[PDB]
Amino acid sequence: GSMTLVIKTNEDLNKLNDNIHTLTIGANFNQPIEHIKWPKLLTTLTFEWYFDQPIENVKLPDSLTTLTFGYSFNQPIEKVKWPKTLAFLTFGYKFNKPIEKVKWPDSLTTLIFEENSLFDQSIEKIKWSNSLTTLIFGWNFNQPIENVEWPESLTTLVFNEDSIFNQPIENVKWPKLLKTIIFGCHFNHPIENVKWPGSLTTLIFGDDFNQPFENVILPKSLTNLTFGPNFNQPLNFLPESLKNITITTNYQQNLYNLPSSLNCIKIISYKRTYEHIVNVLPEHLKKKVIKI
Amino acid sequence: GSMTLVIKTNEDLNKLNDNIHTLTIGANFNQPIEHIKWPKLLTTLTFEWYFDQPIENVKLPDSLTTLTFGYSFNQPIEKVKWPKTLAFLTFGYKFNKPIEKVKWPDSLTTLIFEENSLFDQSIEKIKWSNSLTTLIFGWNFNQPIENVEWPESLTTLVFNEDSIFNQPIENVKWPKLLKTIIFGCHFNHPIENVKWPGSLTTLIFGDDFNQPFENVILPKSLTNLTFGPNFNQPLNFLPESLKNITITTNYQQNLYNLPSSLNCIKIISYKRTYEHIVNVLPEHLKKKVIKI
Repeated sequence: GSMTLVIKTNEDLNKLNDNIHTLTIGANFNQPIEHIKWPKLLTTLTFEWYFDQPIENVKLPDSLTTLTFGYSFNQPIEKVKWPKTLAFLTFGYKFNKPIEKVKWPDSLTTLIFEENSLFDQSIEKIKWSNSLTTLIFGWNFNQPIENVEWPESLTTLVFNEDSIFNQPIENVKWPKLLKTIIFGCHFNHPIENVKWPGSLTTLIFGDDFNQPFENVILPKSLTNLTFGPNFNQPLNFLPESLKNITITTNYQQNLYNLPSSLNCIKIISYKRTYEHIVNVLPEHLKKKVIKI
Repeated sequence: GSMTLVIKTNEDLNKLNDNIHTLTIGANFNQPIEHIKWPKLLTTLTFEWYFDQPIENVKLPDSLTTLTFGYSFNQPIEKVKWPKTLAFLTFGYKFNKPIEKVKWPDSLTTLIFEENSLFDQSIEKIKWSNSLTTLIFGWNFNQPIENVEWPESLTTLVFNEDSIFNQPIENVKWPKLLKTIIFGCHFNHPIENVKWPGSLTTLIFGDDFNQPFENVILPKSLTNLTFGPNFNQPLNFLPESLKNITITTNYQQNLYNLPSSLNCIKIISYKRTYEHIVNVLPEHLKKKVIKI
């Protein structure tokens, strides 16, 4: 007897019962759900492309460990009674609604936004789940984080490589267990007055990031450090416990004061810049340049 | 009244008559055509992929202005009686036969080889039609041209950007009205003693081209000059007529001597190399560097 179900038609609603632990909705159209009786032992629920219906007054089974929202979903969620055992939550492309007053279940460990998520709302007043370990943002998120109470359970914080996030972070208070921080394309802010968590092992910067490292100090635990095409600042005071570094061919600074023991140095070959040609040009012709 | 036909089968030959001005031999048709009576006012003829049959003993109508050969066509043509009004001839990929005794009709203006044409035969003894204006070579053509009798009607000479053509050209007799010369990837020979035509407006060089321009004089008619990635020679005596120039980011020379009256200086960015960061790296760490 079957325990998985994909309700494509309106006919398939007669097919759901309490033996269904895996459910999929919204394959072909925005199926309304306000008056559906959910299976008592539902473990996974996936909302497909077309689904967009309010949920603030829908009681999902507390059995639900995994919930995925689809392309079209965009509704307020600050009023929702989340399942008690929800651990994994994924949000779709079109969802952009305030969550600053949401009541997370303390069982949530992973929160992921879609790669190109429209999500751009303030989060400085949020109460994170005490079990949150992984938080992944999308393309369009750009809000300050200097006054966010990160839970001590947080180990991984990731922005999409094409994130437009660019805010000051010098007054951020990181948790003591945060292992991985990954910034995106647009982040370029001073980091001299940042106290990184002593448990930090992986730190990744993006394209636009180019800041000085003369008054910076990194944790003794740092082992993986990557840089972007625009980073052209000297590296003298890197921690001697560093293991892997990554830089680009746009880097034109001396590397005599780098730590030993580095088991990998990755250089990323990028398309070269133009200054070395424009500088050796006649002044009256520098305005006549086309950069391809 | 249909005046257009595509022949795919032996049966379709019965659809031939004198009303057909546009004829196409189907992709799968590979049959002898020595005994075909061709439409009297045939204007355009196209052979598709699989056609490979002798044509020396075929008399195509004199009204045929546009003629095209397909992928598989590879047959001797030096004995062919070409139409009195042929203007546009195209050869396919697999065509590779001598053309030095061809007897072109004086109406031929345009001769094109397919992009990857295997055509590689000497042409120094050829008699060009007095109306040839545009001649385009393919990939594999590499034969001397210094002793070629070019017709004074030739305006455009092009090698494919991937051409393996690499021969001396310092003794070539360029026609007076030649206006566009484009060289391919592999051309790399001195041009110090080349007498460029006084009507030349466009000259393009390819990737491998790296020859000095100290003792070079270009016409006061030249407007467009292009160089490739390997070009790293100083440019101190370009004509004051030049309007557009193209270079790459691999150009490590000063350009203070560029002409005024330039309207556009195109700089193409290429993938940078790694040595400029390795030669400034701690000696004991250079071993473990990984290049991507």
